[PDB]
Amino acid sequence: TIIINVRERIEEWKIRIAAGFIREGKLVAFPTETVYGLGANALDENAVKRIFEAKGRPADNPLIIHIASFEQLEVLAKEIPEEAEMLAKRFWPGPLTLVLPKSEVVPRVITGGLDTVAVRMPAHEIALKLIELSERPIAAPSANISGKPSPTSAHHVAEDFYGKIECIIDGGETRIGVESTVIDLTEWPPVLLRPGGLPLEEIEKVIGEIRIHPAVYGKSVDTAKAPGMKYRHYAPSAEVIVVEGPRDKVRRKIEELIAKFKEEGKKVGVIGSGSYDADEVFYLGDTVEEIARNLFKALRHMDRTGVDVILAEGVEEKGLGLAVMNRLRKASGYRIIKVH
Ligand SMILES: C[C@@H](O)[C@H](N)C(=O)O
Repeated sequence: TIIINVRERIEEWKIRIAAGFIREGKLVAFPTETVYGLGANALDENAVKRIFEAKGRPADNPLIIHIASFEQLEVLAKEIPEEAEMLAKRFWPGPLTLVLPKSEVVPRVITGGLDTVAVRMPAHEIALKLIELSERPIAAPSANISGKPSPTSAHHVAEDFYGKIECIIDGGETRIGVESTVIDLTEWPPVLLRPGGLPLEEIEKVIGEIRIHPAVYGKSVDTAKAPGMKYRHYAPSAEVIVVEGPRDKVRRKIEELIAKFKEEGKKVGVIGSGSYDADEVFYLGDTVEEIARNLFKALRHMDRTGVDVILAEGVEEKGLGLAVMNRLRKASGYRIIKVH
């Protein structure tokens, strides 16, 4: 593995090293505005397949293709809806992923064997410069072991993958903290498949109101058009209990369980903004924007220690809040103590 520190400023030749790797059919981890992605050349079955391997990822769970130019979209998808052009021209480059019907050049191995392809234009200097220089599209899911928390720093990528992959570009920590929003434009009205860095409300202002796939709220799915729907994800080794309801009643409830779970002789931490006494306590932030930014730091911080159980305070499902609650809820496999 080669780690390229590009935190301070970007230096062309550094990124060129990695571009070579991408071309050589090797794996390269890169920063994005959302999470680090584990990238391969998208036009190379072999390269791509290396990704599912490294991750332990079912060939079933599709990948997202990252582009840097609007013209490469027409290359990867056919019969592009009008809405897609409107969302792309308003929100790309940005934390938005569009599901479209697949052009023929895109390998079935990327899409998990569907005529539907997921595409994004990452809003990050490096992610874009990498794509340009490597003169190829990059298929790139979250750069973690399948099932575990998402990476939001090179440290996180490295503790999962140092040794086992050729390259990690270190860009510092990712600005937003959670994955891109996936919108399905292969149906009318469109469907939100994964809540993300781009709030629903913003998208609904542009194109019409959209529907929400029940996957978002924990319906198991036989077949997945996008990542983060089928299989477990975002989950530490530990157990996670998410508690939601009004401020005090949630805090109160958290306190009962700390003590309850301490009596059973279990080590316990909490994620939230409420100030309890336990082995571990990670403060997520005052604002949702801040919470989204720290969510995986926290989940990984807890996992590295030896807490056997984690208690997460819920948050409002508006804005980035829809994503955090989605992630937490899917981390615990839907253990949600609802308080009234
Ligand atoms: C790697 C990053 O782009 C991730 N796949 C996302 O959609 O947010």
